[PDB]
Amino acid sequence: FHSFSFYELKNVTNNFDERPISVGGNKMGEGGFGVVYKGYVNNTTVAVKKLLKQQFDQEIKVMAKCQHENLVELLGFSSDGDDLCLVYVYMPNGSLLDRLSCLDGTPPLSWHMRCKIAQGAANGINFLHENHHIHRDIKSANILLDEAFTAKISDFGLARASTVMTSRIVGTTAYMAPEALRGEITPKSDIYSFGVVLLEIITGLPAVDEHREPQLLLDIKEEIEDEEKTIEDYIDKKMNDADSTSVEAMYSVASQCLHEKKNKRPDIKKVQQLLQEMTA
Repeated sequence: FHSFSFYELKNVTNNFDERPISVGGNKMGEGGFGVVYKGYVNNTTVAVKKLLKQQFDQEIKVMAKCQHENLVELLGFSSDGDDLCLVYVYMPNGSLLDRLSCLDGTPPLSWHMRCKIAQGAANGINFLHENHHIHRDIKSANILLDEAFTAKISDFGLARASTVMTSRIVGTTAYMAPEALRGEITPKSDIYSFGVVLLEIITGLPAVDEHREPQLLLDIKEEIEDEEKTIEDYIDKKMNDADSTSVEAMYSVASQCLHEKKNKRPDIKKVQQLLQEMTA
């Protein structure tokens, strides 16, 4: 890794220019954790995530021995200055969540591209588990896309090494498995979360929408099993290259990932296979 000076990162981001890139600024994203500014360091654009001290330490401890094509890469950090910073490789295309909703006018993702993104994300989760790590916050917004739209799992601040139980329940409600919501800590929960992500990919719909029926995306699975609604009713209409065969196949994996009984769910390796056999 590599340490950085605070100002160093301040000057690189045009002095923490919180104005969006489309208007001429250096601001890429916000919410929670903090703002992520586009930096220019030696022609090497980076992602300056400015900020809790335990999570700043975890991300760096995890990024330490988990290097893979489908995981964001940690370049450096800044421990000096006021707010703590983290430097990752720059992810041009943002999050899968923002691309599924065509934020700022970006073109809808083709079905073909979505299949590769699902594959890439699964290979990422797989790597994390083979290394006995549990993400705990697998979701659409935590899947970033690079120039070639390669999926990269991000945000390891809540990540854990490894079934145990915790008193401090964390994650995102709309993506959380039953046992996870009760405080259980297990890789089986990442699979469930990924299942919700596969539904986002298929339908282009956000995990939760108050003005909607159902309000939680995960429940459309019951509407489909109760044959009161079909998968075709939910397929994202902002595509024209999605063959019914592989769409149903991805839905099959998604349905399996969303099984209420954590022991009834397939493991990541199985998820990898099915997704692979889906495009084969």
